[PDB]
Amino acid sequence: VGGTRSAFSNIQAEDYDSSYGPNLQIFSLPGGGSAIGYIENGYSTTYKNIDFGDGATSVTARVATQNATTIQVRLGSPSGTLLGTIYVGSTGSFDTYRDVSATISNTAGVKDIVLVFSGPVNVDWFVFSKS
Ligand SMILES: OC[C@H]1O[C@@H](O[C@H]2[C@H](O)[C@@H](O)[C@H](O)O[C@@H]2CO)[C@H](O)[C@@H](O)[C@@H]1O
Ligand SMILES: [Ca+2]
Repeated sequence: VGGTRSAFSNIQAEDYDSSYGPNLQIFSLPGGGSAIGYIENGYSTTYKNIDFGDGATSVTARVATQNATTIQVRLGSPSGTLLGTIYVGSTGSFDTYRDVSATISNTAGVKDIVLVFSGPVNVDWFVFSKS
């Protein structure tokens, strides 16, 4: 119960262990579950102890936004190694969620992962895979 979280099953974005974001909020979604939002440039959320097993090279995030932005995936801290960058084009509405993917450098073992935001976006969940 509450064991190590797999990188290969959805990680809920609201399930962060630490963050920088004075106005960042968790809120309920109409279709069930929750998202993080009220995000601004330089905000971040950190997810401890994610088990990448013997490696992942892709990330997918379920996101909503009205203006193009990016989400950096970093190792350990907001200033740690940049694993990859998710390019989030508009989904037309902060309430319309779509899946966007990106390549990451091969990440293996149990790792702390940080999402670093460049601008407004709502995030439901994210997950990793081997390309
Ligand atoms: O409308 C919900 C949506 O708001 C987003 O922030 C808006 C904010 O509502 C608006 O009052 C302000 O002027 O602009 C910001 C930035 O676009 C927020 O980022 C979303 O999380 C939220 O879903
Ligand atoms: Ca969620």
